[PDB]
Amino acid sequence: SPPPIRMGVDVPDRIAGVAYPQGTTARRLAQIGAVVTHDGDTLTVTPPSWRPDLRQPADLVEEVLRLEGLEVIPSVLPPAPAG
Amino acid sequence: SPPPIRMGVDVPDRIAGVAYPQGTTARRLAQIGAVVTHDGDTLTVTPPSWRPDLRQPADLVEEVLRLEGLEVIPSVLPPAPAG
Ligand SMILES: [Mg+2]
Ligand SMILES: [Mg+2]
Repeated sequence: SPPPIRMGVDVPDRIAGVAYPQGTTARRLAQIGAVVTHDGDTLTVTPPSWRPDLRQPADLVEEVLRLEGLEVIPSVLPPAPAG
Repeated sequence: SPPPIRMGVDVPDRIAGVAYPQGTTARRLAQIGAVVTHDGDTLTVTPPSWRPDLRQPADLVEEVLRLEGLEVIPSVLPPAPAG
């Protein structure tokens, strides 16, 4: 097993800009084969042996987002900086 | 006496973008001759008879801001959307 990865339970929600139903991140990361444990609002995720590409939280975020589907991410123009 | 005017105690602070010291609004409005009573977080302000220009909370905001000095108002860029 690779080293474990720690990330906040709502990190995929923030990156995607979507409030996923509760348990979505934990369910999806287990679905792809990782061991997921809870410590407050922080998940400790140990990827499976066949997923050496999962090394940091950003990798985990892609798994949740692609399985939930990118079509649920809304189109929200960010505010204009004072260019 | 003109009709009384109800205004939140922090209204001038919000419009100025400045956190004035405690009691600033009540002190300035009493200086210009108004009768000021406190109802929790809401002021009831009765302007003096020589100030018929004071009819709305915005009129009272101008009194506080001009006497505190507009130079204390900071310079921050607004959050304009993408045009
Ligand atoms: Mg990936
Ligand atoms: Mg005025």
